[PDB]
Amino acid sequence: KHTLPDLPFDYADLEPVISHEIMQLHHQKFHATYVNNLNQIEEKLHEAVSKGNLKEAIALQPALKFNGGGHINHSIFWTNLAKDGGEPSKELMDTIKRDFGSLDNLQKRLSDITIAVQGSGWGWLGYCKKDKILKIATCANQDPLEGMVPLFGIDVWEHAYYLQYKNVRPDYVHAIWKIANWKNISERFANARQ
Amino acid sequence: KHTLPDLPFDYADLEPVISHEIMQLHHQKFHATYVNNLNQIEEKLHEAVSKGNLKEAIALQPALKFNGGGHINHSIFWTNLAKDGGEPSKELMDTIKRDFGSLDNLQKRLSDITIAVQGSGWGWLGYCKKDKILKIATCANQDPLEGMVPLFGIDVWEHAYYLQYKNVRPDYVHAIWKIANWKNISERFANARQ
Amino acid sequence: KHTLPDLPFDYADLEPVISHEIMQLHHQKFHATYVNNLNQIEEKLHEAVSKGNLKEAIALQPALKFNGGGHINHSIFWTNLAKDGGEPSKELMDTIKRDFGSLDNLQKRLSDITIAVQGSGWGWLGYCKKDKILKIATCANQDPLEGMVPLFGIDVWEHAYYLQYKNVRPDYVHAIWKIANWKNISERFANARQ
Amino acid sequence: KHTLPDLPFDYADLEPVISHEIMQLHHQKFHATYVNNLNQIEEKLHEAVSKGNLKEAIALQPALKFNGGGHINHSIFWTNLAKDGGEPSKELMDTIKRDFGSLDNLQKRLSDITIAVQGSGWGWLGYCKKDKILKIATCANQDPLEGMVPLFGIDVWEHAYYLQYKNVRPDYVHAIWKIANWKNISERFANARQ
Ligand SMILES: [Mn+2]
Ligand SMILES: [Mn+2]
Ligand SMILES: [Mn+2]
Ligand SMILES: [Mn+2]
Repeated sequence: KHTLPDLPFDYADLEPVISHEIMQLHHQKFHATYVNNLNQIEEKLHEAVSKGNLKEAIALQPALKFNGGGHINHSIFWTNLAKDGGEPSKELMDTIKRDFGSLDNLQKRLSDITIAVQGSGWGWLGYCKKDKILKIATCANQDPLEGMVPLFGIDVWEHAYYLQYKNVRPDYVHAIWKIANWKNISERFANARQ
Repeated sequence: KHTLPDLPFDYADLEPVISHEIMQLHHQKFHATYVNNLNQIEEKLHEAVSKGNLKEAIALQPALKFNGGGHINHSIFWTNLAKDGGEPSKELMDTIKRDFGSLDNLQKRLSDITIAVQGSGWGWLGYCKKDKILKIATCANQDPLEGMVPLFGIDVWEHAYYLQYKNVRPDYVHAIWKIANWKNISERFANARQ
Repeated sequence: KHTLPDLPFDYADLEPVISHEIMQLHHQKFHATYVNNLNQIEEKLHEAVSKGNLKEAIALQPALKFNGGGHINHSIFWTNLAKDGGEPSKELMDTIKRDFGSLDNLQKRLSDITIAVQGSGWGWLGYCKKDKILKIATCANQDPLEGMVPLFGIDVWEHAYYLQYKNVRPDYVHAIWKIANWKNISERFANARQ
Repeated sequence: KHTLPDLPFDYADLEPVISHEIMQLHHQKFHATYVNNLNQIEEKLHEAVSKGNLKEAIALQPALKFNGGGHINHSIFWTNLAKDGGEPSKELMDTIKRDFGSLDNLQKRLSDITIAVQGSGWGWLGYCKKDKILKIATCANQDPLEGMVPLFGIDVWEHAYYLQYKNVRPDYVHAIWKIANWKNISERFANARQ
């Protein structure tokens, strides 16, 4: 039902920022496994909720969140990366300046909170429709970003960088900005503002 | 659809251990509200799952756990209380001695962890089917007991005691043993060993 | 050593919004107990740290957070309540309009998140020094507000309202605005902007 | 103050189960960094607790637990691994049989819960002094094992296996039993029983 999306580029297209092997494992092993497990979990949850099997439905929650979140997060991440992703739209850049001062400031602040994640997780730039502002946040494990529309995510599970950067998470978080797909991020921003 | 179970006794039947005013509010307001909200949340979850709306389904998890757990926990709780509880079955008493040394020891150890809950929650005596042993545990808020079969629960949300005992939670926890429905607890134990 | 602050009013001075019986128990039993336990935990933590007993120091963390937070939160809370609160300072009102549109909007939004706390906890209006904006948040149990400067807090532990309002938490949260000490909240805001 | 312990073997001595590069980074980068950060955090905490700077002391908790736990966990882990670690002591084997049925059953059960960790963490065999039984548990991130004496730990942060096993955590968890230092584990068991 839920399916593994093809990448919008080939496995080596993000070198030298992220290696072919990192991408191939990340897509073919991690994302594929989140999808396969999600489909199994979702079927079980459908059954449990329909039947009012309440203990079971509650028991399935951590697995739905983890595999479902895995699918949500990685699907967004692939669209967020490009060999040549361009620059923010004028509208996005103007809003970055409003809410963070400059793109430089945003990159520093998001990189810092992302680097600081204890264990596995994600950093996010998002847009909050209620307060009409850009925000930055982190999520543990595969918890999906909630409370704001996701625009740009940075995966800091060790599987996202270890083969190439080894322990040096900061160099990966800083380098990923080189392959940020600003065309996609800008499109997500435009959609979030409607 | 889920329904509010009738109490197996009248609202004043557990005095002087738990007051009629505590019991009326506990069942007619709290449990009723958990049931009403549970039915609505379960409908929204079924809709999200049916649509394959993964973010929405994941977002409803805390509400299902809280109200579903509220329903599970209070349903067990009413069956666990009696003016004329009796004493543990021979097999439950034998197992209490095997796993805790004595009933006195069990009561002290469960009372202590229950009194120590920070904020709202529950203390439980349960039976672990895998290791075939009795265990004690606490749960936060309305999280249902998982990983073992619930036998006897003690609600330490302030609404369970504040009108009568005020801040003196230990007096309530120590006193609740006088109305532990050992007939029901023994039945739950027998079922857990099947 | 930490000390229980005197209330800046008598126990019945906030009637009919909060009862004298609620106030007496809240300050003389709860806050006093958080202070007494805090002093003992802080002594044990200092001993563990002095000895370099890392496991022991880490093990005391939840108790320090709970009782230390209890002390921090209630200390702020008493200063945040007044029979004659006044109104927001001109600069705080201007900032409320800037960040929430109106005081009415702020009150609704904070009341809503506060009423929604699952279990025990607090709702807060705070000021974020980094982004130089007002924010609203909730905290579980006695966790102190972090990441922003606390301006106004609403305690939704059941002990804060149950004797008077019973299960009807929304009536208490809506009513507390009538005794919000805007003189103190405005002073806290001015200090936060220094 | 706290210091990085030398390994009790050379970096390549656990091949082909764990590679030289994995060990070298794990010790020289991860453990060293936990130690360096711990020392800085512990100094700050000492100051904050002495002075009753309560907000600060509470703020430092997640960092003490993470880096302090990192030091605790890795220090135990190195002693738990050996090229030729021998077999359990007669006393440990007898207790394994009592509490788990067989060593085979223990290995399956601990491997399963360890494999199932969502995100980063550790699996543990420990000994509970109160109930006088072996138990198995998992811990998130670098949280140290609490409530029982640690005997054998299995690190399933991705940095512990990714360079060699890539995504295949189960093969690493299963293979690590080949290099379990049963001499050390047995000594820890003997000490825990006193
Ligand atoms: Mn990933
Ligand atoms: Mn209750
Ligand atoms: Mn309170
Ligand atoms: Mn490690």
